[PDB]
Amino acid sequence: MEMEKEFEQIDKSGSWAAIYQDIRHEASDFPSRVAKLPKNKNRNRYRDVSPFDHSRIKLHQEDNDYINASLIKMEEAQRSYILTQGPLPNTVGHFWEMVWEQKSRGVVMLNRVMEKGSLKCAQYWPQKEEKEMIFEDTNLKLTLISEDIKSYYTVRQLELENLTTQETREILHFHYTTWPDFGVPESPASFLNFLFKVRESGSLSPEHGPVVVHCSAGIGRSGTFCLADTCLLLMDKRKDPSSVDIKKVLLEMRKFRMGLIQTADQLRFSYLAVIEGAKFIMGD
Ligand SMILES: O=C1NC[C@H]2CCN(C(=O)c3ccccc3)CC[C@H]12
Repeated sequence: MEMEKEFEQIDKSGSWAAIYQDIRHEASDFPSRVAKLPKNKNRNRYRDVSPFDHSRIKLHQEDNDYINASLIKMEEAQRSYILTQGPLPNTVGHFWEMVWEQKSRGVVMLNRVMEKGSLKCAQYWPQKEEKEMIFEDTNLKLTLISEDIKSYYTVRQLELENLTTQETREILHFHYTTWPDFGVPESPASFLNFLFKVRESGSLSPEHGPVVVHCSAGIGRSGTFCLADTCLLLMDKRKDPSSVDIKKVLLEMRKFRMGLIQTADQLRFSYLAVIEGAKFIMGD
């Protein structure tokens, strides 16, 4: 069923809450035993948001390999994503270790450091060229190279150095700065413009490790970004773009990380983004 008609039918009936609860009921439940070990309590931002054991990213160290991060592998779309929480004061070194080890070219940030008057993630990148950051626990150095500030997002060029080998890499930081403190954006136009900027950079392409995507918990805004990207890629690849079922793609992605899309309003916004984005994909 053409999702644009499915959309008007749900809107006219006001059943968004009912559709959303159906997804919550059918979603996968896999063990997260490593996340719940007592040694890992200060590595989790939220007690109710944990990576499944089968899909968690492992750090390459013998001490403790744990980070709150999941590999989402989309087989038909041929895209992979790492979804993670906003870094904590004691996990900023782990965060950059993961980016290094997974060979990522792009970090996508969908939150502000402070929202609703509270801290939603650590200040984990340098704000001035001449004041670099050193992560002594993981042996990494991070330098700000350049910053491009736009009305709805900022792009930063960063240099990550493995101090152990003196190898250096250029990491692109894509920061969406205008998601409102409450609710979802009224129009998906600026979110789709942002998605297209990340794509145009190479950060989502198979020649690089998976993009790292985060918000505060790494399930709500982060879920909206990967769901919209994968649905638009499937509409490009298939003979019948009308066969793409956003609810079935979301349930496939929930096999790899719990809780993706946190509200009925985030679910409606995801439909709007895919419907408006398709009017490019189909030749405009
Ligand atoms: O695998 C990688 N992950 C982070 C990357 C760090 C910096 N690199 C580049 O900016 C680059 C140059 C030419 C062609 C394509 C990419 C090289 C590839 C590295």
